[PDB]
Amino acid sequence: MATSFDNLLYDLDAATGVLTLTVNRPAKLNALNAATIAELDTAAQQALADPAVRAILLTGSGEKAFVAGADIAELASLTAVQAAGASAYGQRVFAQFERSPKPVVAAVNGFALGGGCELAMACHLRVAADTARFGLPEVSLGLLPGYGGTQRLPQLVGKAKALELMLTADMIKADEALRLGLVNHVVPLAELLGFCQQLLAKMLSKGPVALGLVIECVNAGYDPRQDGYVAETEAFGRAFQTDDFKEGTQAFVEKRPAVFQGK
Amino acid sequence: MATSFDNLLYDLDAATGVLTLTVNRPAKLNALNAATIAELDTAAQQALADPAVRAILLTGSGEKAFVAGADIAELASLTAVQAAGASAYGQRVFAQFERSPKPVVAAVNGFALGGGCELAMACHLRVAADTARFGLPEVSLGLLPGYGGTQRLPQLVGKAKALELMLTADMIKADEALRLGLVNHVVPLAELLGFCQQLLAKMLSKGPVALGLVIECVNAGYDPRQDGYVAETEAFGRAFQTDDFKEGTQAFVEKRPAVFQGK
Amino acid sequence: MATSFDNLLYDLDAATGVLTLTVNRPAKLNALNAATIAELDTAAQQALADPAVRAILLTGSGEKAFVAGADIAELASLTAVQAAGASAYGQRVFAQFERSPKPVVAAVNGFALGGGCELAMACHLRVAADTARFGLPEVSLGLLPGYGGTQRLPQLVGKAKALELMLTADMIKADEALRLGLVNHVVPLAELLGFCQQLLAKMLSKGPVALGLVIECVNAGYDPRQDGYVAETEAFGRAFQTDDFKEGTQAFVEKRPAVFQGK
Repeated sequence: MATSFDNLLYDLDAATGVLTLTVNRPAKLNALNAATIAELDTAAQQALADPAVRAILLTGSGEKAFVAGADIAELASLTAVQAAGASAYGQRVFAQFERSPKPVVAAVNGFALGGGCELAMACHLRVAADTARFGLPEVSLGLLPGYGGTQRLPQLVGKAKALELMLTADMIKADEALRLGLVNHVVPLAELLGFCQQLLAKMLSKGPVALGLVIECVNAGYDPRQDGYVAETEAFGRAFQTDDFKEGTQAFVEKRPAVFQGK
Repeated sequence: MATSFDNLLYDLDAATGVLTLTVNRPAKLNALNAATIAELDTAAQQALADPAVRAILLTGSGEKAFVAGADIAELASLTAVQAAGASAYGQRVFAQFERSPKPVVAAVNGFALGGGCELAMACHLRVAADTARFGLPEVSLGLLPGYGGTQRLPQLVGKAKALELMLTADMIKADEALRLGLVNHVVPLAELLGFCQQLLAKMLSKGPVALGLVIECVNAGYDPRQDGYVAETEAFGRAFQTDDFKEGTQAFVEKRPAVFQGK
Repeated sequence: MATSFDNLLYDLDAATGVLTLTVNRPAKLNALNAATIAELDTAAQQALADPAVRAILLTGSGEKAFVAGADIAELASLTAVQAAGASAYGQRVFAQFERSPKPVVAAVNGFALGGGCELAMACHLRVAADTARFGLPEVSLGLLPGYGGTQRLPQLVGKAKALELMLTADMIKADEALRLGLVNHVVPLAELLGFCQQLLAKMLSKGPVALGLVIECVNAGYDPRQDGYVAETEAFGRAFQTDDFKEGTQAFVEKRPAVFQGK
């Protein structure tokens, strides 16, 4: 469980604290399979535990695919009970990115299909390249999205267009995804990584604890078992106690930059 | 079996499996009344129990209104008690279209107002003509939308624009509905039926059981009484124990067309 | 006294019934403080009790600001518990506008930041001036929104852009806010308070009991504890029991105008 993966690259930029996680099966269009999910799990677990990781930039190797579906031969080999288990597992692994108190941005450099679209939707923000494509083609196999897609797509583009995309299996381009709300920004592919780093810069100059509480409180709003207003009030007093608030307020009245430490 | 109706037209096309259901009161702009609601209840149940029915296309007769309001003089002759009951009934009836495992597409050919707007909103997809208009005028009469509009309009349009439409009783053009998310597509009235046929054709080439499982799963993300992710996991195992799934995966690896049977 | 506030202007037009509430601290850009927030409390309570108040228009003093932040010096002086209590109190006060049976429009004539952006978001509707700018820069201090902004901004803007705004502290113009759903309309500053009067005119011609019943029922669809369909059914029967509904219904049949009275 160190930093050595057969299907991912794990490049920590000690300097910015941004960790680039790259899905790295280029001859397979960065498709998912049992091993890659499990490595995603391990990678995510380690980044959350490492103080030097301040944020996560997720992406795919090459210029054609972010994550383009999954190994269908692997998938077909499972029984129904194992398939229910693989779905429960993929939901847990992806949810680890959604629930993470460190900002997680998906840099969509190509096809984001199926489990790959579902991976991108689990992150807090998406930035797509000119040439990016999205879609949930599971019904074309007599399947349905099993990694949260039936939950996350409606919350990003609404009920009607989530149904249309999941019922027709349509594949859309970056400009449509932008218009629907599936990605936050579209930019040329050559500019993709750099734009995301600028965007992470804008967040990594804010209170790290404050970042985590915001992500937590937004998540609570979308979970009917959680009360987001109560969580928000407790987060508010919690952030108030931190050294970073005492520092953030000093830097605001004195009009100097704030030095946040996560405390 | 008794598919003859005073106020509806039940034309099942036996090649495609598409049931066209037409509201047939063009002299009264297809308004709703106790009889029409009850026929839609009956037709929906027949549509959902007939294996020949693979999808539903809902439209208005006479190319001037989809469904424009409801027989208000009929409504006024009810006690407050019966009125609450008529509300529960109408919204139970509409929910049959929302919860239908067979895709339901509303082809809005003209005015969709009040209960007629709520009927359109209860379908999975809405395609509208250039000349269609949407609104919820119930406050004009000292009433409120009583067939799900206060719930479904926010889902499609966001809380803010939903409050506006229902508090101002504004009528809006199909261009404005397709911008807020209230319809998926706008076309000239003469292409409306042809467009809806192409769109239904995309879905009917997919796994019939998978379609219905998608609909069940985005529905559970919207009612707090159901988990959602757990629904998706149970539906994902369900898809795996179907003939259609073995066929879909084989057809994918062999790169050939898939022949789904709904099993 | 009756309408005697150090920080607010309580101007009630006795004809139309529009109460105009102006946060009045233009030297500090209408920044909130404990006194202003408590005064907005009593203003709201007073407005809901007064039968001559039929709507609320909320705005800021000058050309520069709507409500720009909060007195950070005052805030930093609280204990950790007192801050939590301030968050609890401020979401209670802002929810009075959200839950009001009387419609509440915010006219955002300039800067709407932090607390002020959260105050705008609690109102049913927002009309912006073209010079308006919005933001939640709490994370720049190591805080997070503590007046419901973590809950209401996703409702207005969706998860992805709510996260981006709260985590980047980006300021946006009314151009982008309209595009995102954060305001309903954009008009020139010169036209702003006139537009809102025209908009309040559409609602004040409708059944007053019915306006607050839609506001109840929309709110119930966002509360996971409530079940908005049941609440809509109870509202429909309660509407029937009012004289405005008999008035409203009689007037539609005998195709004539309608004089509502709110009872």
